[PDB]
Amino acid sequence: HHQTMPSDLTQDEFTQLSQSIAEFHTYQLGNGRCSSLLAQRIHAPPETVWSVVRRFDRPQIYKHFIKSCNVSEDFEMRVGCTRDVNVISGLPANTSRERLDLLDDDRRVTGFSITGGEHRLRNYKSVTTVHRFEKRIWTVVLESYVVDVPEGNSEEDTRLFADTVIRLNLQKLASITEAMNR
Ligand SMILES: O=S(=O)(NCc1ccccn1)c1ccc(Br)c2ccccc12
Ligand SMILES: [Br-]
Repeated sequence: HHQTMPSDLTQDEFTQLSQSIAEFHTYQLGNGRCSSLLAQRIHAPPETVWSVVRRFDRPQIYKHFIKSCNVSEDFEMRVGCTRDVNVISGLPANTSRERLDLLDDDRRVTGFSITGGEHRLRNYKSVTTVHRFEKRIWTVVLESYVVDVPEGNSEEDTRLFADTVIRLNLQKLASITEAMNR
C-alpha cells in the first residue's frame, strides 16, 4: 500500500478511463521530453463542463494568469485556428501562441499546441477530455500534455511547473461549473 497525490487518478477512476488514457493521454517520451496526466473530479454534469472546456477562444473563463487572449476576426473555432494569449505581468512567461489541434463535440475531446511565444514550454501539446461518472451524476476531467525539457532543467522541474498551472486551472474549472449547481 502506497501514497499518491490528488491529481493522480483513483483506482475506480482508472478502471473506467484506462481506454481514454490509452487513446488520448499518452505520448512518446524519451530524448529530453516529459509528459504528465492530471484528473479533476467535478460535481457538475459533463455537458456543462464540456461547454466551457471547448471554448478555445475564451480560455480566460477558467485558466488563470491570462491578461488577455486575442483571436482574429475571420476566426472560426475550428481545427488549425489560433489564439495569442498574453500572460499577466510578473510571471516567467509573457506571451503564448497556441493552435487548436482537436475538437470533437461527440467524444468531448480537445487539444492545443503551443507554437510558441515568449516562454520556456517548447512544443507543448495538450489534450483534455471530459467524462461521465455514475453510482447522483458527476464529471471527471483529464488533462495531459507533453513538452520539451529546457537545456539546464530537470524533467521533474518542468513537470512540477506545468502541473501547477494545469492543476489550478482545473480547480477554477471545477469551481465555476459547480457554482450554479441546481
Ligand atoms: O498562455 S497560457 O494560458 N497557456 C495555457 C497553458 C500553458 C502551459 C501549461 C498549461 N496551460 C499560459 C498560462 C500561464 C503560464 Br505560466 C504559461 C507559460 C507558458 C505558456 C503559456 C502559459
Ligand atoms: Br516559461
